[PDB]
Amino acid sequence: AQNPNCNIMIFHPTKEEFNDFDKYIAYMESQGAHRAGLAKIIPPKEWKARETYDNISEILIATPLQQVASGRAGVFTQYHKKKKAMTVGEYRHLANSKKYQTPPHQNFEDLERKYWKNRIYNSPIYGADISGSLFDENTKQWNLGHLGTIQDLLEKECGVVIEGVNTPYLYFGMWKTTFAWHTEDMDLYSINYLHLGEPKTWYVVPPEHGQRLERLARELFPGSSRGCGAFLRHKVALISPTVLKENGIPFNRITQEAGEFMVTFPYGYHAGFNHGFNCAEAINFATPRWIDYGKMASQCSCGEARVTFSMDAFVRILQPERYDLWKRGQD
Ligand SMILES: O=C(O)CNC(=O)C(=O)O
Ligand SMILES: [Mg+2]
Ligand code: NI
Ligand SMILES: [Zn+2]
Repeated sequence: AQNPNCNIMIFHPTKEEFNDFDKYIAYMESQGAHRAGLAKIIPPKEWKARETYDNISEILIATPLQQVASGRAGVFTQYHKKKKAMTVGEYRHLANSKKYQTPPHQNFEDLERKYWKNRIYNSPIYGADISGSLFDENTKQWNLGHLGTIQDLLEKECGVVIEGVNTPYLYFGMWKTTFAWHTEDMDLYSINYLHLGEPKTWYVVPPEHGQRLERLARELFPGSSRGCGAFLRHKVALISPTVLKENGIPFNRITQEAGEFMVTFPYGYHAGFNHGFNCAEAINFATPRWIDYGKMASQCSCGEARVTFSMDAFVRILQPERYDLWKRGQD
């Protein structure tokens, strides 16, 4: 078995190897990359997502989210308070202000220490889930707005034709902005490209150990657990690496820098934070190996997680028994 310790792998495709996305994902899995839950892909040196970022300040963040924490430093929830719209130019200025800017630090490790020590005492503002793309239409390789769609994969593998579309989202982050412990909708893959700015640190649990994280989460968030049998779908819970180590949960960590892709694999729980002002783009995708994960994915039926138009069809076709009760939560 390849990569038995489930380490995060880093790949350096040639420009030749960068032409066929599906084939490269299948290559990575042949080397065991999926066992980690997360992989880094460094694009060939000849490749670019676009010519410059010089004109992005006029993108609108229509609903910036202020991420308010409750709990203790290593075990907390966050709630998202909606703020008034602002442009990317306004947001970047806010991120760079004395109140919100990255503090002085020695290196990534010192900054990670400061994050876990101090996150709960601040409420950074996150521009999340903004439909759009920053890839130039002329970028032909690994353009996240030109991937084959999940609906087309399900059609190719299973023969069923369904409604729905699949488009990318932009994320504008600042120091301490946080993504809570989650897997993707329907335990899909995700791919994330860091277009610009400061790094993003990721934590990940190997898919084969995801249930260990869920069991810990039920112990640490016991009222949330009683309210919903898949409460990590709410994307509100944080657990520090110290806490994970104290409870024996297998995990890994890695820092993504501007110009790098990350791929998350089906049922790979992940969480993380941003080091300072940045802009990432991400989208879900599928392969044939995903299908069985999609059939087994947990669902939130309490009604909090409230998810896309396209997820309907996935649940309807892959999880017909659940369909009924899931859509009671969604309506
Ligand atoms: O970048 C972020 O804030 C969150 N992204 C993801 O969870 C992802 O790409 O799967
Ligand atoms: Mg603009
Ligand atoms: Ni994700
Ligand atoms: Zn729920």
